[PDB]
Amino acid sequence: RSDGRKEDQLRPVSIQRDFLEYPEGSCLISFGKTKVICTASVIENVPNWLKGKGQGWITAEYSMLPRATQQRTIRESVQGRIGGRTHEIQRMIGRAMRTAVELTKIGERTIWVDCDVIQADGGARTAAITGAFVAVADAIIKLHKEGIIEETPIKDFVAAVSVGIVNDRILLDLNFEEDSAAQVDMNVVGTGSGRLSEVHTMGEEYSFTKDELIKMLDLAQKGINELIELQKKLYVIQDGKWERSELKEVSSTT
Amino acid sequence: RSDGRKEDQLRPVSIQRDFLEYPEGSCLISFGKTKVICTASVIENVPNWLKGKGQGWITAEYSMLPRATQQRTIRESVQGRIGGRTHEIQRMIGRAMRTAVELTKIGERTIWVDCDVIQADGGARTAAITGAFVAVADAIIKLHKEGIIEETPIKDFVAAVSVGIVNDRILLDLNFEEDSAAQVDMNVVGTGSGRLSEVHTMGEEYSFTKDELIKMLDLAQKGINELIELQKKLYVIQDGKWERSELKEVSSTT
Amino acid sequence: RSDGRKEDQLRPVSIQRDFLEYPEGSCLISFGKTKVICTASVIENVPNWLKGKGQGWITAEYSMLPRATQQRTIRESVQGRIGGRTHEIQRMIGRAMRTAVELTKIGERTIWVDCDVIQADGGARTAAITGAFVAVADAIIKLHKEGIIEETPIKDFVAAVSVGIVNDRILLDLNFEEDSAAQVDMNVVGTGSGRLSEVHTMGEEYSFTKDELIKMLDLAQKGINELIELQKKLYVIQDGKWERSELKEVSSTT
Amino acid sequence: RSDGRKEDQLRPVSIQRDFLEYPEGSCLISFGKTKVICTASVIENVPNWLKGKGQGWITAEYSMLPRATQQRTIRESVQGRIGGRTHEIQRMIGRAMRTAVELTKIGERTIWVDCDVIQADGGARTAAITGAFVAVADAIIKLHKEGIIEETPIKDFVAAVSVGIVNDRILLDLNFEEDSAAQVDMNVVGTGSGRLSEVHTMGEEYSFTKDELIKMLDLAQKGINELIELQKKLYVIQDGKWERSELKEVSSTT
Amino acid sequence: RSDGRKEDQLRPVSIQRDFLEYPEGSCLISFGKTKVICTASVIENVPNWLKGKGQGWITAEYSMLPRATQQRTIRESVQGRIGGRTHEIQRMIGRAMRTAVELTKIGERTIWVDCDVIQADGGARTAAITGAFVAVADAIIKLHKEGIIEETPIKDFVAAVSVGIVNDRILLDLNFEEDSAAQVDMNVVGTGSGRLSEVHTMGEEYSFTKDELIKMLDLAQKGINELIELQKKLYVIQDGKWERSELKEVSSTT
Amino acid sequence: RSDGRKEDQLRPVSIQRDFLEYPEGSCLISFGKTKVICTASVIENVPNWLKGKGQGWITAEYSMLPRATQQRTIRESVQGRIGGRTHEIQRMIGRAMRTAVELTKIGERTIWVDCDVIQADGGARTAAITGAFVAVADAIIKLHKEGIIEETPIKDFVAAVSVGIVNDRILLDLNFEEDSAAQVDMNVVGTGSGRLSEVHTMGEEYSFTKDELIKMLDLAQKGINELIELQKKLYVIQDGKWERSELKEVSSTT
Repeated sequence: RSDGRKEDQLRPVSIQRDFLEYPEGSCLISFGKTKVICTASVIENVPNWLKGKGQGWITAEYSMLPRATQQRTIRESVQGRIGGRTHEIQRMIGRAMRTAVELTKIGERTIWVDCDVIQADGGARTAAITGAFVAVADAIIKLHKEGIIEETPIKDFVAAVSVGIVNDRILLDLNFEEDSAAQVDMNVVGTGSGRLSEVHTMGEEYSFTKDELIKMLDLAQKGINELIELQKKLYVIQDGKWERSELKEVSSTT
Repeated sequence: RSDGRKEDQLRPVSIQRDFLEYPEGSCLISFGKTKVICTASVIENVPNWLKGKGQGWITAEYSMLPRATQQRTIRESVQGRIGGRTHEIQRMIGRAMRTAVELTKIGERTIWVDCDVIQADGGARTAAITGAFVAVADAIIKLHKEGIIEETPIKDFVAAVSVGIVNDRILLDLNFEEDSAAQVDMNVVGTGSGRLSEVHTMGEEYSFTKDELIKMLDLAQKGINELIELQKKLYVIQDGKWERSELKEVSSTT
Repeated sequence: RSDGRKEDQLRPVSIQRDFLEYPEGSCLISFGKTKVICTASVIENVPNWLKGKGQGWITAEYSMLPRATQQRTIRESVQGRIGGRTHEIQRMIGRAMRTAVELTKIGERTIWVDCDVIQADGGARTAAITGAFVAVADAIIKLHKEGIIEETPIKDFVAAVSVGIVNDRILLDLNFEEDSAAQVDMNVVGTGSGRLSEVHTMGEEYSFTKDELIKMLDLAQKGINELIELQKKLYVIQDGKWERSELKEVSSTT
Repeated sequence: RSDGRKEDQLRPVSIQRDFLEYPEGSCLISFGKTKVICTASVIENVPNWLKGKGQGWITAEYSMLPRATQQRTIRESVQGRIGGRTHEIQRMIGRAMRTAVELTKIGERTIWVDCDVIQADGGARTAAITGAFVAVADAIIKLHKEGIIEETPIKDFVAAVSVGIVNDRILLDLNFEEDSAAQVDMNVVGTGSGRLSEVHTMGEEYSFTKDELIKMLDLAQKGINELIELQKKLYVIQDGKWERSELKEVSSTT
Repeated sequence: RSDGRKEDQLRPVSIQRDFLEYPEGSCLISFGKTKVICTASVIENVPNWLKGKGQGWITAEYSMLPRATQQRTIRESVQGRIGGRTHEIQRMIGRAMRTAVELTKIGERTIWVDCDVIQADGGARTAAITGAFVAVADAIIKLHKEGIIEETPIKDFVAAVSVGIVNDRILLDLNFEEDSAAQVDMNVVGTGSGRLSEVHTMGEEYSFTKDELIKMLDLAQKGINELIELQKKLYVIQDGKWERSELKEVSSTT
Repeated sequence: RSDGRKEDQLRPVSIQRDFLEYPEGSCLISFGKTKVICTASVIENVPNWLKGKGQGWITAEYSMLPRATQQRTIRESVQGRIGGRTHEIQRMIGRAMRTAVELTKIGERTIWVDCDVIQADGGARTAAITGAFVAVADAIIKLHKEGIIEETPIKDFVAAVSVGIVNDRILLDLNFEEDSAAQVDMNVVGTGSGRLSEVHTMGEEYSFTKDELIKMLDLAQKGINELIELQKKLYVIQDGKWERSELKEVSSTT
């Protein structure tokens, strides 16, 4: 691989909590050169169709500053049209966060997750899901510490990683060049207990076999595990009670 | 199941070619009450970034008339904003068609695929991919018959189907009610030779196991096979030369 | 004329009711190659300015799939801007339906008419008005059959047709080529009892006389009559009580 | 009538040319309280589809300042959506101007007509067409005076007026109250030689007869004639050569 | 200067009140060739965040008809995107009007100010603020005359003017050519008692000194004074009670 | 002051260069809790109206992530309309950068400045201008180091600061609460040699005197000076040749 990395090897991973002061939860996560700021802010209100149903909600916003892969990613303001690809990803991130939280116990409020890619080199959305989780859990823990809610209703850790087939090679966590040159690529969202929340595999003008998929899904689940082992060092959990550990930052041994 | 259908059973399938006169290829496909008009029209031009590269292109447009699932699906004109969910699906359909065609041999022109859901009851996008293929192949065959191109550069059949877990039951081809009540749902795009082009599995606030995924992927591939056996009755193929058969319509035995 | 048609002759007309299962009323109408799907769906609600006034409402949506006149008609989603020409026509269709119905007796609900041109060769909006009526009446009859309303408050049949001057020839029901080459063209919306609901005549860089207008209006009213004679075979009416006849389809003798 | 006006009587009409200094042609026209500023500005360029075809073009922009009928008419900037009703009218005004001009002899340039309703009390679009003509002719005369073009290729005068049925009364030139209370209303665009360029009649939930239409069309043509007699005092024409007269303003005797 | 004007000299100024009949207040103001119609219309309602707080509100809309500086200024309707420069100015005009009025005493209603530049030659926004004031005061006086409100809660006159440095020359009230060629330009909004409401100075790729700014601010305040002396002839004020004078128009001696 | 800060005292300032790896220049600047990421990326191209004129260009994009002042600042994508306030600021930042650079010597390329407010507590736009300068200079220095251009055509340092009157107190660098409660507020953009590039003063329903303005402008220029003394520690300049110093970060003594 271009960076001397093994095929079943994640790039250097770094997760820094308390990145910003205002949000209830926030972090700066990095998978190699891909960097995303993830913030979780609490809005004391719920979407109109949820009022009264004794439940909270989580929703995400994703943005890719104009310097994606060292090119240009002009937003939606001073540009024009509103592409539905940002939306695909925000929906994904929203689904990952809600699966990890028992919204029943959050109260009628909303955790607004903001994922801001400040530098992209592939795997931006998977880095965003991995980081967003840290911000959401911290935010729920913060809400508890403030007496706003009774417990810390987090069900499990959630992380994500990309994987693909490049020159008939199965690689974990692809950078931007490995992914543009990929025949088949995939994104997997997994949980702490080894379960899956989401999986999308797309042949890029190539088709693949049930078996190649399983091989990719096995390499992804291992990546998800390593990423969750990292997240885990940020918390001290017992019988569903979550507290932050004293680590403000955790990185991979690489 | 609500309609007396088995768990590994597709709804009644119907594919009618030559549905409309103007498009080079067109059909009306139906998976139960879900109905989609799929047309393939040839534009003697290519997207700006493809000019000169001796290659054609395929792209799709998807629309869901305002009577989806017997509710309301107001378009993008007399409504306002432009959701990025229609775009997700058009991208999917585009990717499925391009994987099935050797664009190298199509010339510098574009096949414009239009998928119009005139009635929805779940599985609308998978019906659209299955139908769009028939329209694209017919369109390529038509182009050949007209001398516009040398061969019929179609690589293989492409079909799609949905599958999901409902009350811990794994069901093939979900209607709208089975899918709103699903814990996990999935869409699979497969090929004639049993390979896969795309797979998306989403936990709906539930997580699933690698094994449940495989079980779902096995039931999907069987559905894809039955759907492709149907498409196959519409063509007579030999050594990569495609001709339409005399069938104007094919349906499932149910 | 290009198709061997007389000057005071409509193209082959076909109206098929119960085209789709979900809408309260639906049909597929065709004036030659021009084909429009017309559906009438009931929304148990009214526009905000009508709440409380003991009255219902009817409104239309018009769309022209991207294969209009065998060219390209990219919608409003994956294209951009929202032209005000679709709106002109939806307003027209809305006005035609409301004139035909005693909204007082419909209750506080709205009949949402959807006109979808799946193939265009001129006269698309007039085919849409003619077809939309069939769907709206069927929908009102359906509502009655369900006990949702007391009577079938339909005042009269409504149909429409185009007419124009081409090479100083006055022609009824113009196809797409006859209309692009027209000096003057017109659209007329008439009723069962021979009255008029709307008339628009536009000189296309040519002016015309009061007399040429009357000649065109006379040829249109005859076309409207033939079209209404067709619609009439779809109903059995007595003292303002409407029932569908056993015909599921009616076509012209041509 | 509310203002003591006869039924076949236009409101007080006033047309003032040279209203503004920059445009090649400009005027302030008024039908009673309805006031419109009409400017014709020359752009030394043509729409992309007209390049090379040795012809000019005319196109219009219509806007209704936020004080229409003493209510609120918030534009398209600090409001949002872009209604297709402004577009209906701009298309109408464009069609009226082009019918009056031999574009062949204008050169490859465009006359950009701007109609700005600064006060509305019904008949705003007909006042705009009547006024726009004066601005376009003046602009063509100005172009000639400057040597930009050989002749003054204006074919004839163009004016417009509204008419309708209110309480079974046929009235000419309706104010805003007479038109909201109308059963049937109509707009007619006529020429100097008594011919017609456009006619639109709409039943407002009422239908009408061929004969009532003719009665309305006769009253309109008389209104068009009076309006054109006024425009005529602004020009001195001979064998197709147009010059402005010394009148800077012309009004009706009322 | 191009027009023989001194450096500390305003162009010919003209303010005409009662320009239109419907608005509670209206005028046509002109600074040389720059012409703006300013109307103040009362809406018996307040913005949602102001309901109940016993206060009124003032807000502005600004538009520049397509003939700005004898070029093209296509609006926001039949053009597309919505630039945030019109908004800058509307915000400015809104701020100037609200500073001049004791909203506490206006009641819960809104004065909707419309500024329409019908001809531009520089200084359009400053002419608009100067004119808008006249329309707002007249509108408040009108409201009083009608008994809608107790007093005429106007705090002071408000006017505005531009100034800049051109070829190291400090000029007051710049036309369009003097401003495109300016190294530094500025807009100042002042009050009757010599105070300031707003000031914006922008170096156009040139920087300036605190002292050059003061020199410009001194020349502006003198321009503001002359403009307010003109406005003053339109009113008769005593102990905060405002009445219009008998002047319908006031112009500068030039 | 709420934070124990003097009246002529800036909050703690921190500027960190090389914040990100991809952009030619980048930094994270902070004025207290207000934090902005500023990146300068080079596009080997120019705006269409500049082609051929032997000159480069600089333009800015500004965005305020949804957690502004601990509230909600939903962007322009998954929200809708495009406010013209972001545009006001991007124009300001663009003007500040271009004034500081001799575009003549940059070549025909564009420096694309991206300012991303990741946390806001007042003074976000002034922090963005101060930070953007550092990124642009670094980017120009980087371009030189790469041989893309001959020199480092930077004319001078550019910084900005806010100032206002709160309870008749003149304060430098306002936080969000001091600014919402301000009677008058101002933003000043200054240069290294003590000159000014821009100044905007707005009375917030209060007017002010020429003298209060000067007092505010004096306090601002002192703030600009302190900010520029900080920027200066990041460079080593001689006869117009710029090199970065070894500092990767500089902060204020507070």
